[PDB]
Amino acid sequence: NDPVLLNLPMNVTISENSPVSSFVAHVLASDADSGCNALLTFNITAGNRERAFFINATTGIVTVNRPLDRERIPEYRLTVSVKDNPENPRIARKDFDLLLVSLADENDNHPLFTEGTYQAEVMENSPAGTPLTVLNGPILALDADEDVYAVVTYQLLGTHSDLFVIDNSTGVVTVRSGIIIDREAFSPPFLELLLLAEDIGQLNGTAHLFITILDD
Ligand SMILES: [Ca+2]
Ligand SMILES: [Ca+2]
Ligand SMILES: [Ca+2]
Ligand SMILES: [Cl-]
Repeated sequence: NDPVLLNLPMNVTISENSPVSSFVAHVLASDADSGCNALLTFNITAGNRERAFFINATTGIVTVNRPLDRERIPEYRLTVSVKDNPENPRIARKDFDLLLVSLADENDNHPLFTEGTYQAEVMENSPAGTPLTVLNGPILALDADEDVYAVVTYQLLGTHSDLFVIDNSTGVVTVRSGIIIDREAFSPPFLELLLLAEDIGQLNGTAHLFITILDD
């Protein structure tokens, strides 16, 4: 008959930060079917995108071969082959099956605001809950990580930040209650604030928020 892959098909999760030559899997085989017990050669025949993986041809150990990135290629479908090496290379008896490599998400990305500087305006005397008018799209930071490491919370900083509240989940900025804004109070009538976006690993990004206080 044939040699046999014993532990394939197999699913394994490794860190997207697994360094080059770190262990991924040990592929096991037997040639007890045909009863020959001939010497076995392993190889990866398909799915090996940019040769990100390396299989030791005598031991069947699969190692990381290039830097990995869940954000670039999150999953590999590797076809592993085992063959005997008889005098004629067409007597060659073979078996083929799948080693599926999932990359577990590492927190290697930080929240990036959609703008370096947001341009905003608030009318003086505006009541509590009045949102900023933000003229370059909504306040938004995006974190490229998968799910848990991509949840963003927002804070607002600088002198006269206390006139406003930020929803620490949506990034929406509103006038704080008990505060009414007098344009004549401010020299100049123009605030330079800092927006801060943080993931649960405390990796953050920042953006300027420039606010014109308008007349009425
Ligand atoms: Ca990555
Ligand atoms: Ca990641
Ligand atoms: Ca992150
Ligand atoms: Cl391929």
